[PDB]
Amino acid sequence: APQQINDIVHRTITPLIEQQKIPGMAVAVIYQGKPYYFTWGYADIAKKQPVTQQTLFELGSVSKTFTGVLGGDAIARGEIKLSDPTTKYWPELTAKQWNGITLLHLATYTAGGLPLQVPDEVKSSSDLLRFYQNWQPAWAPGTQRLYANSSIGLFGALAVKPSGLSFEQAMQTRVFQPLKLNHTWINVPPAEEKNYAWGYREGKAVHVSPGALDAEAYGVKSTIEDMARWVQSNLKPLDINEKTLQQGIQLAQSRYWQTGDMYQGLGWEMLDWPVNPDSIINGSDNKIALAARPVKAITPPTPAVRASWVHKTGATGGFGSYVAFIPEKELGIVMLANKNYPNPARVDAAWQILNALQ
Amino acid sequence: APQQINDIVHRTITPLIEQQKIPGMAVAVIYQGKPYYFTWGYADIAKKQPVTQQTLFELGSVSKTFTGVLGGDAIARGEIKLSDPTTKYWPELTAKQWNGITLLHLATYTAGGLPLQVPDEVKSSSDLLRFYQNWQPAWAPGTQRLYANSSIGLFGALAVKPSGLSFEQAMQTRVFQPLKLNHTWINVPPAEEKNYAWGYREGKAVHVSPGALDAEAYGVKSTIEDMARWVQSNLKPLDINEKTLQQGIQLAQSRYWQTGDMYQGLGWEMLDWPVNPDSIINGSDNKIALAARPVKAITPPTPAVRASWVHKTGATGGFGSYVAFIPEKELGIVMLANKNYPNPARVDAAWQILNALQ
Ligand SMILES: *[B]([O])([O])C1=[C]C2=C([C]=[C][C]=[C]2)S1
Ligand SMILES: *[B]([O])([O])C1=[C]C2=C([C]=[C][C]=[C]2)S1
Repeated sequence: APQQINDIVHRTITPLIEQQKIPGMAVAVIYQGKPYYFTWGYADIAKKQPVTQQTLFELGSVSKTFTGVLGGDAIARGEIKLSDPTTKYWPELTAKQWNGITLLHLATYTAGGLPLQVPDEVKSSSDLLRFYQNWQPAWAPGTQRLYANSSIGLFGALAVKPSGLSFEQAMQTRVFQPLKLNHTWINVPPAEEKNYAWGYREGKAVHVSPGALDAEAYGVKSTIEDMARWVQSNLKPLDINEKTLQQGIQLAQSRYWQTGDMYQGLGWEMLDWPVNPDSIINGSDNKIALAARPVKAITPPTPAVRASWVHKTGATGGFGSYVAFIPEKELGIVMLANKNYPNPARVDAAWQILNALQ
Repeated sequence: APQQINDIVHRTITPLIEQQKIPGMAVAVIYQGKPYYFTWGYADIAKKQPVTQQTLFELGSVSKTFTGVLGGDAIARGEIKLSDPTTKYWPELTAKQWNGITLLHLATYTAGGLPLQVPDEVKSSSDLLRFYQNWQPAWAPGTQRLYANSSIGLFGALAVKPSGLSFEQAMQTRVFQPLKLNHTWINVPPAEEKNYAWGYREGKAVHVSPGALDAEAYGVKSTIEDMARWVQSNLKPLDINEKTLQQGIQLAQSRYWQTGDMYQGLGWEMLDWPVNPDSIINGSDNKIALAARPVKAITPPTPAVRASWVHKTGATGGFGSYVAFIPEKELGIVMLANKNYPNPARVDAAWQILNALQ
């Protein structure tokens, strides 16, 4: 790749891998619409297996971007409406507090305080219904944003209801295949187990644990090659053949709510570019990222803005991921590590690199 | 054209012209994407000039659809947001009532009672400011719909402001040229006057008179061939090369408000397909079409629904037009006459014709 790209990346990431003590890392820089890959360390320290272009990484919450786009596609297909009441897709969700909660609230974390996590005890479908039936809101819908798996996860599950397909099958056929993401999985199959990296937390090797709505909120595993494609597709959706997916990617980057200098899309979060580095860096700290924040409705939603810094952090017990891109500059980056390290460290590194290239 | 199309068309239009005493008429049916033309009578009864595929007709309010799409292209360009307050584009608009009135309210007739017509006495730019400064809302914005030229017209004037172009130039440059609408004009040039049909009001030959915001609200003149191209462009916008125009068209067919079983877009009006003929035919009568009706906001707006009956009526002193199409079926029709006759009569004819073709 151009000396330029090589230079910043080495100077930025290599030291970061050292300071954070990251076992393995794959980085893809999309420059002028083209990807360049960088690789470091092991995918498995025990077997001294290295990180390659085919190593599978748990994306954590970056999965939410897939869920948001699957949702956008279902809307363009005419199968769902964001203005539709929740109970319209789950008739048993009868409790009165669910009355004015629509799919939009579920998708953007503005339903009124649904919890970040679905309790570990909730397992059966029964457990899930009872949990939602008993939930008491902390705020009226549409007033506060509270980042949560239990909100977007339910959105994913109801969004695929009309299609009659399971969440995984709707995702593979409607999103993975058309984009040719031939190595992205919710449930990695036998054949891919050997490329599936171990996550590392406290020197021990881990893989994400099953849980309710895990697939809908954080269950995707992928490679830097597919992820790079994922970023190219999101950078230039008009280049996408399938009509509903092209429109879905756009709906996913529309601005529905604003809080501070951030805008909430479906899965994706956006900021006007140029961006204030302190802002995105500090804002990514979990003290802030996980707190409730009042939101201002954007009426009507602003369609996908080219001059945006679009991004999403993800993490699981032993994995730390990050994606960011600026459509207007055909610039984007993907960072996958088999170690969960500080969000501010990822965002800073990404900002150094991208700011350097335009 | 196929005898099927030819037969339905003549069976339906012939008695209509007879019944209504329409001097001349042009009709185009878009079947499976291809257009088919039909013409009858005179463009100029005095000089016995026949109506042809080159005859120019005044579109009347059908012009609001062009204005809506021009607005949408400007949103797609990032030059304006429908969520912005009117005063962000007209600072001199100091009156307090203008506080929470957005571009969306203006584009959809929900500002709070803006009048149907701008008074004839309003001629100067200053005259327009005064008129708007002294206007007193009847209702809160976003609560009632009142069809108005003073509302959508102001929207068109403000939407082109950032661009630095005049309304006619932005329209030619951003909508007409790209779609190859080469015989569509706001001001018909001397070279084209010979094709400009006369309108007929109680036996007298008339052309539309100038008025404040006429260009923006009812100023376009076109031919049956360009209108067919206009219909095809709106039926399949994803076939448009221009990125922002293709987006603009989709934004104009999105659903922002609902009233009865009608949905309001930017210029365009829609109903779910299949549709009750009487649901349209009746709702069309100028008495029912311009009255005060409360609206329900669609939050967030539903993207262009393929299964809809999309249409718009238009009339000037001597002209009556109608446009209707069903994307899902790639079917549409355009009817241009140099006589302003009953709206229900147009809708009835259009329905007979399209219903007969699937
Ligand atoms: B994402 O990586 O921000 C996630 C946050 C949590 C997940 C699962 C369980 C609890 C928090 S995925
Ligand atoms: B459209 O054809 O419905 C129109 C309605 C009016 C126009 C001009 C002046 C007053 C009403 S165009």
